[PDB]
Amino acid sequence: RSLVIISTLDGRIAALDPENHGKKQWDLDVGSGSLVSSSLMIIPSLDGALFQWDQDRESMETVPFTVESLLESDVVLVGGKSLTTYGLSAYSGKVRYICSALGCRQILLLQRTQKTVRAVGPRSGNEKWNFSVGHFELRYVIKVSVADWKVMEWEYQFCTPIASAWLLKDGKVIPISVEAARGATENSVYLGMYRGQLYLQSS
Amino acid sequence: SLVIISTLDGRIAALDPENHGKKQWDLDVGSGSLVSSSLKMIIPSLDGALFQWDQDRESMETVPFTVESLLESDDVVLVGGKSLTTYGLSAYSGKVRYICSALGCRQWDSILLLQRTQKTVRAVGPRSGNEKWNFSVGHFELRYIPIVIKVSVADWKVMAFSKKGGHLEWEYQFCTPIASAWLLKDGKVIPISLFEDIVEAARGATENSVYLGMYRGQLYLQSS
Amino acid sequence: SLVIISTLDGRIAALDPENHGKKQWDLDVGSGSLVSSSLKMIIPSLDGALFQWDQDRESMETVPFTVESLLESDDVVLVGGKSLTTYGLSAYSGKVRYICSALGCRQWDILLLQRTQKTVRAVGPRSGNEKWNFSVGHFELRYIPIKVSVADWKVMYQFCTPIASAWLLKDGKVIPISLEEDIVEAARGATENSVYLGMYRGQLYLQSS
Amino acid sequence: SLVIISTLDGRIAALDPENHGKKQWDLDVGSGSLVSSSLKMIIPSLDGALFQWDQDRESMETVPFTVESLLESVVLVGGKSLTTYGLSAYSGKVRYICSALGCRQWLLLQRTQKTVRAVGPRSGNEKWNFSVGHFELRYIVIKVSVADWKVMAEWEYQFCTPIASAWLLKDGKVIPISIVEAARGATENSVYLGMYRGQLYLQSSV
Repeated sequence: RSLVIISTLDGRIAALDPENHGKKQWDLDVGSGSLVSSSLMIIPSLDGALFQWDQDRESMETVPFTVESLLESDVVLVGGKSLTTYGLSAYSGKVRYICSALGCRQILLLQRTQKTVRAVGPRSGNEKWNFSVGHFELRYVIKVSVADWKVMEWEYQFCTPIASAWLLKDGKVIPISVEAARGATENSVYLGMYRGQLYLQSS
Repeated sequence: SLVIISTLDGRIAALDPENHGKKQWDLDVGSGSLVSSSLKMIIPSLDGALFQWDQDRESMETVPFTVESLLESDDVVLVGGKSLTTYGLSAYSGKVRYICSALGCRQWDSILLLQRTQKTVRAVGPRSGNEKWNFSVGHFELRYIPIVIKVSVADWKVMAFSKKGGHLEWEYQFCTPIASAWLLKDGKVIPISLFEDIVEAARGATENSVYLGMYRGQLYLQSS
Repeated sequence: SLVIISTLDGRIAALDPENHGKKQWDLDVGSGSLVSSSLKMIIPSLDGALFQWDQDRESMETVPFTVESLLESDDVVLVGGKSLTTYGLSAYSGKVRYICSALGCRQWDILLLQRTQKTVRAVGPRSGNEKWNFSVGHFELRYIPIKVSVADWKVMYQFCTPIASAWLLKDGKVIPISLEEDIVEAARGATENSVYLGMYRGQLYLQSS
Repeated sequence: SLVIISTLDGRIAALDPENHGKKQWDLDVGSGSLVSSSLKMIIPSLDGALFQWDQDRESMETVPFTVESLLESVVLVGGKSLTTYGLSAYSGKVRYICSALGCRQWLLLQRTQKTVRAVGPRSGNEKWNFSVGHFELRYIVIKVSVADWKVMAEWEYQFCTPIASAWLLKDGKVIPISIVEAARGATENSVYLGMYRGQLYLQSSV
C-alpha cells in the first residue's frame, strides 16, 4: 500500500503506482488555478522569491522584494495569501473535506498555499502588473526528472512541468527532486517555462 | 472636507463637520466583523497579534504569536489567510469607483480609495473538517488622491470642539465601537486619534493609550 | 533554594528566601548597565521596542522602529551590535565557571546566566559625531542538576537601582517572579497591569508583559 | 578614481591610481577573516544562510536556519556587529571609527559581521561555530575573475585569499563588479562555491 503524488505546474495532483505500475490511481482538480502566474525581466520563484535578469549581464539577482513583502505595500497593491486544506482519501482521492480561510465543509491532507499580488492604477482601478505564485505540501528509487517532466522501472511522462512530488509508502510522504560541491550546486536550481512565462525552482 | 470613520461592525462612515456633523450617504462592503474570536482566555488586538489573560492570574501576557504567525506554523491543521483589497470611492459621495481583490479588478464608471485588510485563521482537526477555533481581525486604511475633531472611544461618539473657548460644536454618536477615524480637510487625510513630576505625567500617557473594549460579545483590545 | 535578581544596573544578586534574606553571590558582569539612551521624546522599552511620546497629544505613540530593526537601516549612518553571551555559574556560592561569547569561550578551573544587549548609535560624517544612542540589555535563566514589587525596587531586602527581572529556585525549577460589563473592567484592569514606565539615572524607560 | 577589493582575510585594499595599478593603502580590521566554519557538510553563505550538501545525493539543500535565526536559539552564543571605519578617499588612513563601543577619531567602510558558537550547557565547551561577514562602502576595463583571485585591467593583481567584493571609484560614484537555455545560463553563473582557508563557503551574484 503505497503511492506517488505529483503536484504539477497547472495546480493539479495525481496518484500513480509503484506496484509494477505507474498507473493513474486518482487525479485531483481544485478551483484554484495556475501554480505559477506572471503578467510581468523579473522571474518569480515558487517560494515565491523575486529575481531580475537582463541579458546584458550574467546578473541573475534576487531583488529586495518578494511576492509576500509587497502585499504590506502612485500604484495601489492588492493580493492575498490563501491557506486551504483538503481532505482526501489516500486511494480514490475523493475529498472528505475542503476547509478554507472563509469556509469549512465536512487521511491524506493536501494543503494549497497561493500568494498573489496585483498593481493597479490608483485612479484607474485596473492592474498594470501582477504575480500569483502557489504550491502544495501534504501529510497524513522514484527519481523525478524536472526538465523531462518524468517520474522514473516504470516511467510516467507528464505534461505539464512537475512542481512537488511525493512517494507515500509505509511511513509516507518523502519528496523527490572540493569540486563536487561546486558541482552539486547547479542541480539544486532549475528554470522552467509555463506556458508561457519563466519561473525558478528551489533547493 | 470631512471625517471618515470605521467601526467594528466593519462598516465605514463619513460625516460633514461644517454642516454640523450630519452623515451624508454612507454604505460599505461585506467581510463580516472587524474581529471574530472563537477560542484562560486570549484577547485579539485588531493589529493581529494577541494576548492571553489568565483572569485568575490577571495575566494579560503577550502570547508569543500573531494571527500572521500561526498561518506559517499534530492535532489541528491551521487553515486561513490574509487578504488586502482597494475600494476606490468617488465619495463624497457614494461611490464605488472600483474594487480590487486578488480575485479580479472589477471596475466602475461615472475620489477616495479605501484599503481593507483581513486576517482570519480557522484551526480545524484533520479527522473531519469540524472547526476547533478561529480569529479574524482586520482594518481599513485611508488614502485620498485628487472646529477640532476627536473620537475618544468609551462612548463611541465622534465630537467636534473648537479652538475658540474649547466648547462642543456638535457630536455624532455610534452604534458599534469606533475602530478608526480620519479627517479629510484640505486634501491630506488627517487621522483622528482615538486615544518626578513627569514619571506619572508620562505614566498617564501609557495607561491612556490602550483601549480594552468588546464588540458583538467579542472581547478585543486596541492601543497605540 | 535561592532567589535571583536581575536588576537594572546590569547586576545579579542571589538571596536565599529561607534565611530572612542573606545574600550569597551577586554577579557584576563587565557589560555595564541595561537601558542607556541618548534620548516630544523617544522612549525604548527594555528588550527592544521604541516608543514616541508627545505631551501635546498626551498619547504614547508607537514608532516604526526597533533597536535591532534599525541596525538593518542620508546624513547619519547607523552603528551597533546585538550581543548575547551565556555565563555558566555554580548556583551557590558564586561563581562564574565558564563564560561567554561571540568571541571565545573560557572555562575556569548548574545555573546558566544569559546576557543580551542591543545597541544602536547614530553617527554622521565627515567626523563621526555620535548624535544619540539606545542600548537595551536582557537576562534569562536556566539550571542543570515571596512577593517582589517593581515600584519600590523591593522584595519580600530593599534594593538600590530599579529591578528588571527575578526568579525562584525550587525542586530544580527556575520559576519566574512577577512585577457582564463587570468582567471587562477586571480585564481592563490587567491591561494597565502589564506596562511599567520607569526612571533610571536620567533615562525614562518602559517594561511590560 | 580607485578600485577597492574586500577579501576573505578581513582586509580591504585600494589599487590603481587610474594609471598605475599600485595599491595605495590596505587596512585590516578584526575579526580576522570574512568566513569561519568548524567544520554531511553544512556550508555557509557570506550572509549567512546555511546549506547542507551530501555527496550521497547530488543536491545542495538549504537548512531552515541562518546564522541569525539560531542566535535566538546545545547552548548557542553569538552576536551580529556593525562597525564603521571612516578614512579619506585616497591614502586611506582612518579618520573615525564608530563600533558599538563609542566613536573614535581623528569614504566610509561599513563592516557587518555575524558569529555564532555552540557550547556545552553544563561545560562551557564547543562544538561548532559560524562567523560570516562582509563589507560595504559609499562616500563622501575593471574586471575580477574571483576564482583567479585577481582583478585585471594591461595589468592584473592577484590577491590571497579569494576576493569577495570589488568596488571601483570613478568621479564621485562607487560602482561594484562581480532563450530559457541562456537564462538557464545566468543561474549556474549566479552562484560561486569557494574555499578558504580551509573551509567551503557560498556566494551570490557573482
